[PDB]
Amino acid sequence: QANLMRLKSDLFNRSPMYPGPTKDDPLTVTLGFTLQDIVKVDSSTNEVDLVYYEQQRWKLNSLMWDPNEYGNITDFRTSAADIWTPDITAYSSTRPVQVLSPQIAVVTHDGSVMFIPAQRLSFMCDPTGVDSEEGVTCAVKFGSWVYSGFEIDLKTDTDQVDLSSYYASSKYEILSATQTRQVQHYSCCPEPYIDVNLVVKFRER
Amino acid sequence: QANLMRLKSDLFNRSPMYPGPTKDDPLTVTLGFTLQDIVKVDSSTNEVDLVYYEQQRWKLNSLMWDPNEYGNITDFRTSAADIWTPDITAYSSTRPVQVLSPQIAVVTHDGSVMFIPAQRLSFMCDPTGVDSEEGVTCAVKFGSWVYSGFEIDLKTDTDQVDLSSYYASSKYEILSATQTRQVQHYSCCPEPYIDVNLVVKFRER
Amino acid sequence: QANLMRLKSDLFNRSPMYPGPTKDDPLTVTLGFTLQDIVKVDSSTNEVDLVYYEQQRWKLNSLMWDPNEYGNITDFRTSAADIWTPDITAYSSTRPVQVLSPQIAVVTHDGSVMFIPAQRLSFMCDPTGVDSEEGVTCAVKFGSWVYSGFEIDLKTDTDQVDLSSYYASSKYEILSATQTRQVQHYSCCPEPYIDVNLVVKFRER
Amino acid sequence: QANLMRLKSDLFNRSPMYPGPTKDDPLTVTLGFTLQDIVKVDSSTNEVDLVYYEQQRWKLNSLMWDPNEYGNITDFRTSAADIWTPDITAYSSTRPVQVLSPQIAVVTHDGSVMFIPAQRLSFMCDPTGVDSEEGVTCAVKFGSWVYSGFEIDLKTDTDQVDLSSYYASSKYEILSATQTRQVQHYSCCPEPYIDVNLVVKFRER
Amino acid sequence: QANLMRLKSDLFNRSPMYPGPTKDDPLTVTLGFTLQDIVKVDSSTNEVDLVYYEQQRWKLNSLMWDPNEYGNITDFRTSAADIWTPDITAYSSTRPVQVLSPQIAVVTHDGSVMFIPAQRLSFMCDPTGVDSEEGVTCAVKFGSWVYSGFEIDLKTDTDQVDLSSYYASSKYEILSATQTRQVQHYSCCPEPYIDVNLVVKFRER
Ligand SMILES: O=C(O[C@H]1C[C@H]2CC[C@@H](C1)N2)c1ccccc1
Ligand SMILES: O=C(O[C@H]1C[C@H]2CC[C@@H](C1)N2)c1ccccc1
Ligand SMILES: O=C(O[C@H]1C[C@H]2CC[C@@H](C1)N2)c1ccccc1
Ligand SMILES: O=C(O[C@H]1C[C@H]2CC[C@@H](C1)N2)c1ccccc1
Ligand SMILES: O=C(O[C@H]1C[C@H]2CC[C@@H](C1)N2)c1ccccc1
Ligand SMILES: [Cl-]
Ligand SMILES: [Cl-]
Ligand SMILES: [Cl-]
Ligand SMILES: [Cl-]
Ligand SMILES: [Cl-]
Ligand SMILES: [Cl-]
Repeated sequence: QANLMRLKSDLFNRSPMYPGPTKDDPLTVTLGFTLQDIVKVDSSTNEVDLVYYEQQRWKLNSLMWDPNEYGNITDFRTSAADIWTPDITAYSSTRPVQVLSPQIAVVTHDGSVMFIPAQRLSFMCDPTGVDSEEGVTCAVKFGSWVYSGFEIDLKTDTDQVDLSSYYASSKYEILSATQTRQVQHYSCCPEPYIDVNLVVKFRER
Repeated sequence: QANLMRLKSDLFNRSPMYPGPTKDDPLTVTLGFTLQDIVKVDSSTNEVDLVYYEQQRWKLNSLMWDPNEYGNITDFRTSAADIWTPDITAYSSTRPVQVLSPQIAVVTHDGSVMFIPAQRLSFMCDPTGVDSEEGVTCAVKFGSWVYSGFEIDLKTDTDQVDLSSYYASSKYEILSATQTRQVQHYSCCPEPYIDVNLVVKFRER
Repeated sequence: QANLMRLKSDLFNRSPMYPGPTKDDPLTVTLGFTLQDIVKVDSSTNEVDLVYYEQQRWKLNSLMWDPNEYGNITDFRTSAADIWTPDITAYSSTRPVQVLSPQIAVVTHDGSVMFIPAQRLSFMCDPTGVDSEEGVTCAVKFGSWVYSGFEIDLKTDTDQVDLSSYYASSKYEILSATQTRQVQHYSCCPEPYIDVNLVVKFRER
Repeated sequence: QANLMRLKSDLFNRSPMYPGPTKDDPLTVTLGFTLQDIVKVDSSTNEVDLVYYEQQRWKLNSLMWDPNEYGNITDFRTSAADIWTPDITAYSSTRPVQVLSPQIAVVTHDGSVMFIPAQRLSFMCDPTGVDSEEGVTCAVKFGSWVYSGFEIDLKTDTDQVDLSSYYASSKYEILSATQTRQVQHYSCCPEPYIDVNLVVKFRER
Repeated sequence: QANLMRLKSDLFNRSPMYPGPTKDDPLTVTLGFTLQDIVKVDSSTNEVDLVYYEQQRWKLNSLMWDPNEYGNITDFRTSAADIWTPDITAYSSTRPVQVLSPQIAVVTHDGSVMFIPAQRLSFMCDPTGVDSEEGVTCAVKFGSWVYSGFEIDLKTDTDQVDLSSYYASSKYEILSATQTRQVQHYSCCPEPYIDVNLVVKFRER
């Protein structure tokens, strides 16, 4: 019990906190989605609501430690306030994201951080033709708001979204769901900005 | 009056706070539900609202004390911010939980903590056939979001939900309410996670 | 001006804060209600909204002072964060209470504290027969959530609710409003709990 | 640039903050109202919503300074957190006030403070006869909740509300708007309380 | 990594924070708008909702640094709390602005700051004749609430609003969108106040 207390004190209280990634010291964030439900569809304003949980995984050299020196400790859970977290944002959002999970992450001895946030997102989607047998398709882009491609890079373990936890008695059934990596070029800035496209094809009843 | 002041100072201000349970030092939480009302039912989005107060108790060796040394003090009330609390979360939730009770807990000399939070939860539930004499059945699982089975375990004193405080003039009548223990395996993670399944069978009038 | 500054410094900054009442050192809280309006009535969910301001006074030996020593100061206003406040809660609520007044209280040299919070409460009430000449009757109980009868007692100066500030052009007119002290017994615990039952008889127009 | 930095440091960081007005050291707050819009009218609950920006100015001897000593500085803008602010509250409110302007005030060398908060208030108002050519009249009171007349007093520069900034294409047209001072006597307390009565006469179309 | 840490410590922790612009030391803030969607239109209350992200850039002599002294660092990302930000406010707003982007800005060695906040604003707009081929026109002014013309001056790089990121399948199509600089004279104050008028002409389908 005392060994875990001194590990946290040596990592956070002793050393100064991480000031984000540089173009000289970049970072790579692994992502992945778990779709749970398509709760609401509004035809009069063209905005659809989703319930899901995202995967936020990365590695830091500052968070590395030897388990033998701290009594065979391999990993530990800590508050999200104690460590740095990436600024992944949904671009086509209409209303601010509602958090449905605690703000805790888990760190491993190799310096790898794991954070899984539960969310309710309202985004821009035209649902014309949801009643037909063919269905309707909608998409949303996720990525850093401030960091470019030279500071933060995104990767996906699989291109298929996990639907094993999707709500059986939902008002809308999923036909296809994919998570694919993209490289954007905005008119504002010459620097490219990497993102992940969440594409969902759904139909009524 | 001075004896209670020095007990709190010796426990919190002197000793460092608990860093959560480890696989070497696990914890067991006792969970219990008191259903008060089924306030709203939405057919167009399949989401139902419940009013209830949950029961959560655990024991810690750090919170133990001798009553004779502190002037025969057996127990005391303290703010939830002063102590560690488990991360019990509802999985099938659609919107964030609303707290309806103060953030206070009561600690005993044996190191046992008692916390009773009042909540209003909106979760995924298809209410097709609530008007019928047979009624409709719905469920929701509660458990830790970050800690696995090796770190946190759950237990229930009884499998029957307390309906002695249920609202008499409610729009819906309860037919059966049960709180049963479960051990889950998710597609994400090899570690098994323990939860409590709340199952309610209700009907109109 | 300097005399009021040193009085607050001697009471709060010098002495440690009150750790709540004990079974050896109990407290008695005086409670009052001033009904202002019955703003909303929902028939589909059986929940009613009230606008009112509650009265709460209690005395503490720690907050006592001599006026002659601090330049004839009899009383002073201070933030609710600087002092201890009772955990009075409404039991039959469906949604969290909305505060409509500042978080300030007034303390007197005898150690008596005065706190008057303005609130908007939505509680459980069946409004069937509000349109009739007879009207409809509803009740809500206010009491401590954590402290038992041996720790906190409740008393009322009068059993008649103050309706002198009730809204004249309201959609609902009051026929009778009473505040009475009652002792509850919960199956959970052997300790009895005290509350104040707010009973209101109202009619449409 | 350095002169403004040392002025703020000498006033706030050096001297202790103002503990509010006393019966020995009173304060007078000048109030004003600029009506912008009557956005919503609810007939089923008798509650009307207004968009406006309130004016409040007071003087403090502690905030006085010599401009020649600090490089000809006459005034400066500062956060509302850095200084004391009066507890002006709307009495007939139904839901909490929404702030629509930044929390900044401007202080002058004579110790005079200027604060202009933009608000959206929902208050008690019966709108029966708004569709009539005569229109409907409603009123709301503003004043201190805790300090009485002997501590804080209120005054108005003019009795006519500023409608020069009122929304032209609004659903409701103003017929008359006045701001008048009052002295209210409460049964609770011996000290009388001062307020300002905002009376508005409006009609539909 | 250590070079970026000592740069932030030398700029913020060592030197006192900027106390805003003076009439002796004024500031010029460049403003821009990127319209994304016209999500909702309410005819019963005359209030329209927009989704967009604002551009704001200014320069400060205090935030200047030599890149060679800190290991060739040209720029860095930092929290909006660490630096001063202008008080740009929408005047015709009906409800508080919702933030849809992280609170981070990017500072360059020349002392130039870049801040891009994503927002959802509800403002006063009469939508009578949106169904017609001609459409309907609406405007909203943006500018400082406390600082005048002598302290803060606003400028625009172009008078044409960026519609390259506007939602294709929106319920309303844009006919014209312009951002123009204005100098307003209010009845309250002899001081002139500068704003940017955002004028949008839109039609249904
Ligand atoms: O930096 C900018 O926008 C940032 C980068 C990318 C593009 C949008 C979002 C936030 N991610 C910017 C700078 C000047 C003008 C417009 C946008
Ligand atoms: O750890 C994860 O999710 C946690 C554990 C369990 C499962 C959901 C909830 C939160 N409780 C995770 C790890 C990789 C991918 C997806 C989820
Ligand atoms: O202590 C408990 O509930 C408290 C005391 C009383 C009864 C409700 C409310 C909060 N006031 C409790 C403890 C275990 C199981 C059930 C209730
Ligand atoms: O102090 C009180 O109410 C305050 C003063 C005035 C009246 C209402 C509002 C708040 N302004 C009080 C004290 C005991 C009993 C009733 C009211
Ligand atoms: O200073 C004032 O209002 C400020 C300046 C401008 C005008 C509105 C908004 C906020 N910007 C004021 C001062 C006395 C009476 C009314 C308004
Ligand atoms: Cl949390
Ligand atoms: Cl609380
Ligand atoms: Cl407050
Ligand atoms: Cl602010
Ligand atoms: Cl943020
Ligand atoms: Cl208009």
